Amino acid sequence: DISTLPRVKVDLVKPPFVHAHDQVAKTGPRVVEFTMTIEEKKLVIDREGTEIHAMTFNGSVPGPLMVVHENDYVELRLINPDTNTLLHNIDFHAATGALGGGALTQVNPGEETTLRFKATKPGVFVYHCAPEGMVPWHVTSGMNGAIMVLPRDGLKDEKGQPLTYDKIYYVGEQDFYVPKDEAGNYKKYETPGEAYEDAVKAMRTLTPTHIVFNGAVGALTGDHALTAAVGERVLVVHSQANRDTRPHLIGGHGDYVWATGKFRNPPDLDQETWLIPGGTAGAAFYTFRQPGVYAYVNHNLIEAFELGAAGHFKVTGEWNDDLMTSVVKPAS
Amino acid sequence: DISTLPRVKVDLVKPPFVHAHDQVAKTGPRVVEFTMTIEEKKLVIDREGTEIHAMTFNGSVPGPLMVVHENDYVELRLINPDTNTLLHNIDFHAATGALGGGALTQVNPGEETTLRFKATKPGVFVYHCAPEGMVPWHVTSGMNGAIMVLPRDGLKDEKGQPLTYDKIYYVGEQDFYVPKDEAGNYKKYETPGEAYEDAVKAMRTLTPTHIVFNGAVGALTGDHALTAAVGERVLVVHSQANRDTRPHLIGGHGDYVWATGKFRNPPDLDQETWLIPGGTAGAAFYTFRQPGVYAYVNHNLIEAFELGAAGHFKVTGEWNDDLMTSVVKPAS
Amino acid sequence: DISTLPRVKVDLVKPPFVHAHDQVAKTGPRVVEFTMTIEEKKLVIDREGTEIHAMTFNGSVPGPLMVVHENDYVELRLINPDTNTLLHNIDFHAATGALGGGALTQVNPGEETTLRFKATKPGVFVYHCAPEGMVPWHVTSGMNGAIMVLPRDGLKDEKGQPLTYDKIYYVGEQDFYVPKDEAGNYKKYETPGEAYEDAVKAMRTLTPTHIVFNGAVGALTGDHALTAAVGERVLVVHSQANRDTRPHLIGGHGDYVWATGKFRNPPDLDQETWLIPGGTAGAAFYTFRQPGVYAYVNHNLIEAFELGAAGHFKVTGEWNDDLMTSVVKPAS
Ligand SMILES: O=N[O-]
Ligand SMILES: O=N[O-]
Ligand SMILES: O=N[O-]
Ligand SMILES: O=N[O-]
Ligand SMILES: O=N[O-]
Ligand SMILES: O=N[O-]
Ligand SMILES: O=N[O-]
Ligand SMILES: O=N[O-]
Ligand SMILES: O=N[O-]
Ligand SMILES: O=N[O-]
Ligand SMILES: O=N[O-]
Ligand SMILES: O=N[O-]
Ligand SMILES: O=N[O-]
Ligand SMILES: O=N[O-]
Ligand SMILES: O=N[O-]
Ligand SMILES: O=N[O-]
Ligand SMILES: O=N[O-]
Ligand SMILES: O=N[O-]
Ligand SMILES: [Cu+2]
Ligand SMILES: [Cu+2]
Ligand SMILES: [Cu+2]
Ligand SMILES: [Cu+2]
Ligand SMILES: [Cu+2]
Ligand SMILES: [Cu+2]
Repeated sequence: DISTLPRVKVDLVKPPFVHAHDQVAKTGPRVVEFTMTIEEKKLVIDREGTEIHAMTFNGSVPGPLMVVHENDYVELRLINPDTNTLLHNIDFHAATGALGGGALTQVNPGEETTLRFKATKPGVFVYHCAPEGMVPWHVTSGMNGAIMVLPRDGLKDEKGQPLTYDKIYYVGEQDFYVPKDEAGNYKKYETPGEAYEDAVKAMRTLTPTHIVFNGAVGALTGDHALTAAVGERVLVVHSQANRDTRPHLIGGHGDYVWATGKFRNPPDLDQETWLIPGGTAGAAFYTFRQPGVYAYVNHNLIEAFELGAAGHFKVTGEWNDDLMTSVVKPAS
Repeated sequence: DISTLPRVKVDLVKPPFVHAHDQVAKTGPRVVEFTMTIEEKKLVIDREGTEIHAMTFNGSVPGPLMVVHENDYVELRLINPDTNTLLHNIDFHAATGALGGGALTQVNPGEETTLRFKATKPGVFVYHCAPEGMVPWHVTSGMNGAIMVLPRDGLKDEKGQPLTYDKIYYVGEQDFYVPKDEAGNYKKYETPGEAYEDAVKAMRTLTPTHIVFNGAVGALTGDHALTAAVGERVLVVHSQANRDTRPHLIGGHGDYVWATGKFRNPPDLDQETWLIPGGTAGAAFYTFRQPGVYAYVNHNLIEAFELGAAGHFKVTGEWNDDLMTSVVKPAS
Repeated sequence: DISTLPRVKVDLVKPPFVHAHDQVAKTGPRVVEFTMTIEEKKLVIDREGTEIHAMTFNGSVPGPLMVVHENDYVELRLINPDTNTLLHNIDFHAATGALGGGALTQVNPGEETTLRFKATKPGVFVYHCAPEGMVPWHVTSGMNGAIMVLPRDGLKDEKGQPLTYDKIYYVGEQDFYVPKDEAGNYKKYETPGEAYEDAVKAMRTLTPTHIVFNGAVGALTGDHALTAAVGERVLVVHSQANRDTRPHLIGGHGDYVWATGKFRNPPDLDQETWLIPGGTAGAAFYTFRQPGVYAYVNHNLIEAFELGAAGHFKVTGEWNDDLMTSVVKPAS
C-alpha cells in the first residue's frame, strides 16, 4: 500500500556530478520523486564549432544520474514544454513492463506525464528516449542518461565485504553522427525536423563523427576535470546507450568493476580496460595511489584522441616512489 | 564401444522453434542422429524486396538448433544435393579436432557425408560452413546455426539450484553485406558464383547493409512474434557467427545470462544488455512478469531499428500495478 | 629498500616466443631489468607488398612479452637511437601513476631513460607508446606489446588448484590503417612524418585496412606456425592495444580463459570464442587432444580471412576416434 510509504523529493544535478544520497539505506522503502523537463537545444560539440540539435533530459547530455535503493518506487514527472517540437518518451532499463515505461510516457509538446515503477533489481541502468519509428535518432541526439539502484546495504566486494566510495562521478559517453556534405563538411539545420533524412543516412554508416564525454570534446578537461585526492575511493559510473565502449584510466586501474553494471554479481578485479556494451551502464571503483593528471578514455584510442572520448582527473597528494620512479631521466 | 549405445533419430524444426528434448537426461549417453540438407536459395531480406543468394542448412537462416546432452555422440548426415552449385562443409564449435569437422565434411554438389563427434563440453555453440578460401562468404550468406549441449542434470543457477525453462526459442542474428552500385543501389545476380568478387569488396567495408533475426527484417513480428505468458520461464538462445551483438529485452531483463554460452560457468544476474561476441552463442533466461508487447533487439539501436535487428514477444496475462503504473497519463 | 633486492637481467626474445621464466617464483621479490631499443623501420605487411613505416619496440610488431612476478620491480631502460626521427615514450597498463610511465619516459632521438615501477597487480597487461598529440598514430603503427605479471604461486583454476603450462605463446594483433588514394590504392611515403595527415584521415574512418598477427598477413603460418603436441598444456597470451578482438581456436576451445587478462579473477571455462576489448591483454589455456592443423583466428571471419587475422598451430600425435570420426567419407 504505497500511500503509507514516505515520499521524498530529489533535486537532480548536472553530470558529471551526482545528487546527494546514502549508500546504506537509512530508511525503509520510499517513493522517490524526480522531475525532468525535456529540452531541445543547439549544442556546440567540438573545438571547430560544429553544432547539432540536441534532444536532452534536463538540459544536459547525458541526462542526470538518478539514485535510489532496491525496492524503492521511482516516480518521475516528465515535462515536454510547448517550446519543443518533437514527441518524446522515456524507457528505463531498470523497469519491468510497457517497454520500460516507453508505452506509457509519450508526451507531445505542451504535455506532461507521471510514471511510477518499482526498482526491483540492483545496478546501474540506462534510460533513454524511444519514440516509435524514431528511436536511434533521439538516442544519438543525446536523449539518454542512467539510474543507479543501490542495494539497501550498499556495495560489496567479491568476498561480500562492504565497499564504500568517497566520491562518485557519472560519465555519459555519446556517439554522434553529424551529416556531411559531399566533400565531408558538417551540415547545419534551423530545426531538428529538417535533419531527419540526412540523420538516418549518417547513422546507417555505423561510423560516428564524434564520440564525447558529457556532451562535448574536452568537456571533462581544464577547469572541468574530475578531482580526487590520494587515498580517496572513487566510483565512476559510465553509460553508453547505443555503442560499445572500453573505458580505461590512464595511470590507474579498475580495482573493482561491474562492467555490465549489475551489483548482485561479483565485481571483476584489477581491470586495465573493460567492455561496456552499447545499451548498458557500468561502474568502476578505484582507490587513487598517486597524485597527478590521469586521463580517462575509451581505449579505442582513435575514438579517444581523434573523435573526442577522453577526459581528465586531477589528483592531489603525495608521490610514492616505491610504486614508480624515474631512475634516469631522459638524457642524451 | 559405440555400437552398444542406443541410437535416436531427431527431426529438426525451423527456427525460432526448437525440437523436443528433455532438459534432465532420462537415458544414459546416446548417439543422436541428425540429417541436414544444404539448400542454396533466393531470399528476400527486407521490405524493399532486396534479394540475395542465401546458402542454408535445411532451408532456413539460421540453420536449426540441435539439442543433445553432455557426452552424447552427435552423428550428422550432411547432404549437398546436385541442384546446388557450391562446395560446402560444416564446422561445429562444440567439437574437438579437424577444424571442428570442417576438414572431414567437404561435399561437392551430389555428395553426402556422415560425421560423428562426442559432445564433451556443455553450452550453446555456433556451427557454420567453412570451405577453404571462401569462409566469410559462406557464413555471411547465412550458412550458420547453433547446437546446445545440455548438462546431463539440466541447467543450474549461480548457487547450483535447478533452473527449468518452460519455453525455448532460438534467435539467429545475421549480418549481410549486399553489394551496391556507385549510387548505393543493391545489386542482383542470377547465380551465387556471379556475386563473388563484389561480395568480397562489400565484406571488406566491415559495414553490414542489413542485420536481421531469422533471415529477414521483421521476421519475428506480427503473426510470427514469439509468445509467452506471465509467469513462464523462457530460455532464449542467440547466436552470431561473425559479428558482435548486444541483446536486450525491452521491458525486461536477462535474469540469468550466459553471455558466452558455456554452462559450467555461473550465469550473470539481472542483465539489462549483454555482449555476445561474434563466433559465439549465448543464452538468456527470463521469467515474464508483465503482459504486453516486448521488443527484443540488438541494442546498437541503429542496427536494431534501421538495419533490421529487432523482433517482438507478445505476452498474455495479468498487469501488475505494483511493478509499474501510469500515475498521471499524458495530458496538457 | 630496493638496493638490498637481487637484480636479474633478462634478454627478451622475438614474438611469438617468450623469454624463459619460472611459473612459481623460485626467489623472493627482485628488480628485473629489461632493455628495449626503439626501431622505426619499413615493414611489408601483406602478400601484395604493401609497405608501412612501422614504429617498434625492439624491432618487432608486437613488442616482446615481458614476464615478471607480482611485487617484483620492473626496471626498463628505453633507448631511442638517433637514427629514428620521432619522439617516443612508454605507457605500461601494469603500472600505477604518471600515465603508466608515459609522463616520465619521453625520449627524443639520441636519448635514453630508465623507469622503474612495482608490479602490484597480477595479469597480462598492454604496454604502448603514447606521446602527447600523436597517441593513436604511434599505437596503430605497431608500437605496442604486453607484460605478464604472474602470481608468485603461478596460475590457478576456478577452484584454486594449480594450472601449469608446458608452452606459452604471445599473439599480438595489430590494426593498421593504410592511407588510400581516390581509387583505393595504398599510398607510399619516404619517411614516417610524411604520412601524418593522411594517417589521421585513414584512422578516422574507424575501418582498418589490415588486421594481422605478429606484424604481417600469414606471419604465423607455414614454417612459422605455432607447434604443440597432443597432451601439452598451452597458454596463449593475446593483446590488442586499440580495437576489440574475439579469438577462437578452430578445432579446439579455451579450457580456461581470462578474457580481460587479470588472474585474481576466476577463469571462464570451455569458451568457444572470447572478447578481448581494445586496450587489453587476455590469456587462454588449452590442452590439445587431437593432432593436425588448427587455425587461430579473430572470429569476425572477414577480419580473419580477408584482412589477415589468422594463424596456424601444427599439432603432432595420435588421432582419437572417440572424440571425432568420419563415419561415411564424402561420396556421391
Ligand atoms: O534549439 N533547439 O534545437
Ligand atoms: O508542458 N506541460 O506541463
Ligand atoms: O555497437 N557498437 O560497438
Ligand atoms: O565499436 N564500438 O566502440
Ligand atoms: O594507457 N593509455 O592509453
Ligand atoms: O552486470 N554485472 O556487472
Ligand atoms: O536459387 N539459388 O540461389
Ligand atoms: O547428394 N547425395 O546424396
Ligand atoms: O565483430 N564485430 O563486432
Ligand atoms: O559491432 N558489432 O555489432
Ligand atoms: O530499451 N530499449 O531500447
Ligand atoms: O561462457 N559462459 O557463459
Ligand atoms: O625506415 N624507417 O621508417
Ligand atoms: O640513444 N641514446 O643512448
Ligand atoms: O574498438 N573496436 O572494437
Ligand atoms: O570491432 N572490433 O573488432
Ligand atoms: O570455427 N572456425 O571459424
Ligand atoms: O580480467 N580478468 O580475466
Ligand atoms: Cu526524445
Ligand atoms: Cu534501451
Ligand atoms: Cu557453404
Ligand atoms: Cu568458427
Ligand atoms: Cu612511439
Ligand atoms: Cu593505454
